Amino acid sequence: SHDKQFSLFLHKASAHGWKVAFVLEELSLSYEIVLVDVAKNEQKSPEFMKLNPNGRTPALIDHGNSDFVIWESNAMVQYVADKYDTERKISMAPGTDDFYIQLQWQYFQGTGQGPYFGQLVWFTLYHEEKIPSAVTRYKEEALRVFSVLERVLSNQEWLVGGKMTIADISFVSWNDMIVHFLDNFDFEKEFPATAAWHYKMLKRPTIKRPWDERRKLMS
Amino acid sequence: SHDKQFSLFLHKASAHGWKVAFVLEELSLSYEIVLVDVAKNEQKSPEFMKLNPNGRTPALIDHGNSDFVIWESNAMVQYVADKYDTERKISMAPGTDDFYIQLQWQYFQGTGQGPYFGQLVWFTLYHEEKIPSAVTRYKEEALRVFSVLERVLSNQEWLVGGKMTIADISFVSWNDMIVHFLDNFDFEKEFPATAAWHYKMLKRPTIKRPWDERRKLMS
Ligand SMILES: N[C@@H](CCC(=O)N[C@@H](CSSC[C@H](NC(=O)CC[C@H](N)C(=O)O)C(=O)NCC(=O)O)C(=O)NCC(=O)O)C(=O)O
Repeated sequence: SHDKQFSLFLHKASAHGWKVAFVLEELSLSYEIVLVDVAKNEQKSPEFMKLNPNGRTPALIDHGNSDFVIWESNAMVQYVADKYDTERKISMAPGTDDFYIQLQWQYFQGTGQGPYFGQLVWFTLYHEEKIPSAVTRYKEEALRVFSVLERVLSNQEWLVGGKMTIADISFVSWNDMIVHFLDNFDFEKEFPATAAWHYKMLKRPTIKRPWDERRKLMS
Repeated sequence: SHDKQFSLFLHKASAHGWKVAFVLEELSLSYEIVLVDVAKNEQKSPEFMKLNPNGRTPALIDHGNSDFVIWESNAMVQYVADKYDTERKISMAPGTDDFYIQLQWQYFQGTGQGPYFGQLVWFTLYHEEKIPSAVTRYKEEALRVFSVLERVLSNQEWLVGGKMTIADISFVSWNDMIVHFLDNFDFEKEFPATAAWHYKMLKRPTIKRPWDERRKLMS
């Protein structure tokens, strides 16, 4: 293996693993990405399923913590943040009321943005029958998810606590992947405040290089 | 309008608010079910969006925390299990590594079970045209979720800590609902560990009470 504190197993095409990569980079935590070859169904391999019985990437092993294994990308984020962000540069303090709001937005991301964007992708590209009513249903719902973000981000700087947190960050990877799936999408034209919020973050070198590494791999 | 500690807004045919209802029951907390009618599109009214900008049930108001507002059913559950369950009857210690294994499972529930269960129900009843293949896709997926739980509960009686936790509890309402959207489905024969695990919890009068009330308000 390596000497890194974290082993982060991802599918290169996925939004989820790179989101943990962002959070890792923001926190100056050492980590080593291990590609899972989903094309070969390595994610359904017994080796991988010892890490995550769900058999879907990502999974994280914290070697700096007794080789502690954990999956579900949102929880990976929370774990890494609650534990290693002592000075709370990009997280709300545990136990405080803001922490649970932060948590709400992370659920909005993982339950609301994730699954729905994914269905839109599914029916655009991968579903075995071309169904416009289904593609339409999730196109609509992805737009609706921008509107929800715009509803807040046009009134406040960040999702929670007057600063950029892991809650804001969670949304970046999918938000950037989803645009190809939307008809003539003009992000700053259609959702001005959410666009600025997305680009501000994606501009950060701690988020720029991981996503740059993603881009090189996908080509 | 009332004098209980919580104002739980939910829609009756939804798994989510009842998931929070169970926990409020388990924690010996008073609360007032405020019905928000989805058939009436009441989740999209100015007043409920003042509480949840996503315009989706459920949402929580803690009158013991100065009318605190929070949504995302799993984020709500996490708030009250953390702020109240001090004896830790049905929670892990906030700060322990078990806590984040318990969070992982709630995310699997929130992101994995809910959305795919939800899309099964949708293409069966509410989608504007009838698509066997879409119905077939979420059936498959829903069954897959069961095999994930089963792979786990056949080797340990609980998800985390050797105790019943909000991790386990949060699967209950969706698991009881989905069974009728599967053809020729025999829970025990198909997923024996999960079957027993589910039913067990569903016996608990803590759990059995609000779920009984969901039955009447659905007659
Ligand atoms: N992650 C969120 C999930 C919240 C959630 O799913 N809320 C639902 C509960 S209503 S229950 C599920 C609801 N069903 C319906 O809207 C069908 C009801 C019928 N059309 C009628 O006439 O009442 C639904 O959203 N189906 C689509 C899907 O599941 O993807 C809701 O508010 N839906 C209203 C809306 O989204 O506008 C949480 O846990 O809090």
